[PDB]
Amino acid sequence: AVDEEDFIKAFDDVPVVQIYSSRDLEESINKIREILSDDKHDWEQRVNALKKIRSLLLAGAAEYDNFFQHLRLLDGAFKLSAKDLRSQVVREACITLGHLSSVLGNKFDHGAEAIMPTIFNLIPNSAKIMATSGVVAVRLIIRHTHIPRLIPVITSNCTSKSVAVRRRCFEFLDLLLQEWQTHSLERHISVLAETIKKGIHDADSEARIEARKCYWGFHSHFSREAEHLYHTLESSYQKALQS
Repeated sequence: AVDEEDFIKAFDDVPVVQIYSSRDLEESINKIREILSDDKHDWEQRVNALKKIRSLLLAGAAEYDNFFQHLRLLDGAFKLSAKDLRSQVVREACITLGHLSSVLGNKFDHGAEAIMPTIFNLIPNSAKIMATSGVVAVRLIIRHTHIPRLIPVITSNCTSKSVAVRRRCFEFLDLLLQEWQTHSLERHISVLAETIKKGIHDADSEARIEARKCYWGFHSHFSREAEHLYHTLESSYQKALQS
């Protein structure tokens, strides 16, 4: 979260560029694609191509009619970058993904769905910079890209063998319930309830605390369904919620 601020500060820490025409934009992005699409290509060049994506955003690339078509062709490049061996590349990719979500909002639906499992793969890394990059990128996407089909991606990770992943999954879920409006959730009530029920019984104390935060977030959206949930619990879990 000082981790989150850091990313956000990095959004515009990139060269100022001008977009002369839609044809130029198309060419600029295709070039970025070919740079990112070979992991033999130099790392600093790849880092710079990821930043140029951000420059293009700050120069209004989202206003160009075919921008989303060009962006979609970068999916391969994002997975490859986010899987890189060098944290310089990975982190820069996560900052750019966060910036894409921040700028495009719900229009980052496809890109967000395409990349999110790859960034979840970063969460359990014992290397701090790797795990933190993935965590912050997921938080930024949740914050700005309110796409229902992202819900199962997040919730599906909540039974991870990795307790770090479980803890993060419930933090993510708590953020999502706090940030997304009810209508964005209404197609996933059962899934939300089941995940929260499981978390409330987590063997891990930190996860349980986060899960209890999710319970109350869910309750505010869906009283009836949350109360039902509450009454299926043994009484000691009930008390932990009430308290």
